[PDB]
Amino acid sequence: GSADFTETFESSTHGEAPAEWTTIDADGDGQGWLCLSSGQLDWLTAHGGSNVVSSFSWNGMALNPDNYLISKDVTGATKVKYYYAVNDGFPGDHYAVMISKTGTNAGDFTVVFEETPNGINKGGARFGLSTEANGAKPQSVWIERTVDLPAGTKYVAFRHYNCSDLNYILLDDIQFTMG
Ligand SMILES: [Ca+2]
Ligand SMILES: [Ca+2]
Repeated sequence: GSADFTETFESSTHGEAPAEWTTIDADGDGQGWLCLSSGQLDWLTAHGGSNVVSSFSWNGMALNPDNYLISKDVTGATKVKYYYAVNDGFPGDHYAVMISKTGTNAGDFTVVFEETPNGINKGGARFGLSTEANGAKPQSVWIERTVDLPAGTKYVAFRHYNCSDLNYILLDDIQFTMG
C-alpha cells in the first residue's frame, strides 16, 4: 500500500531505546531492547546502514530475558518483513512476533510467529556492550522473515524470551506492508 514503510533504526542512537518504539523489560532485570551502532561497536555490522536494535541473553553475564519491542500504531498493516541476526556460535535466542489489536500492555499481545534461530551451534566468543574491543566479529548471518498480520493488528511486538545464556538477537529493516 501507499503507507508502506520500513524501520531502519538509522534515526535512533547507540545505547537508547529506538525512536518511535516503546519497550517492556518484563523479566525486570534492567536490560532490554537497545539501538546499537556499528560506529560504536567494532564487532557489529548492521543489515543496512550503521544501526540495528538488539536484545541480549548474555552481555557480560548470563540473562533470562523477557523483553518486548513495540511498534507505533500500524493499523492497516497486513505483513511485517524483517531481518534478524544471532551469534551463530550460540544461536538459540528465541523470539516471538506478536500483535495487539488494542493497547500496549504485555497482555494485549498474542503470538503470531515464533522460532528458535539456528546456527553452527559451535561455540566461540560472545559479544556485548562491555566485551573487550579486540577486533573479533561474530559468525552472524542476516536472515529474512515475512510474517502475516491478522486483521485488526494495531501494534506489532518482537519479544525476546524463553532462552538464557546464548548471546543476542539483532533486528533491522523491519518493513510494514500497509495493505
Ligand atoms: Ca539499519
Ligand atoms: Ca530484561
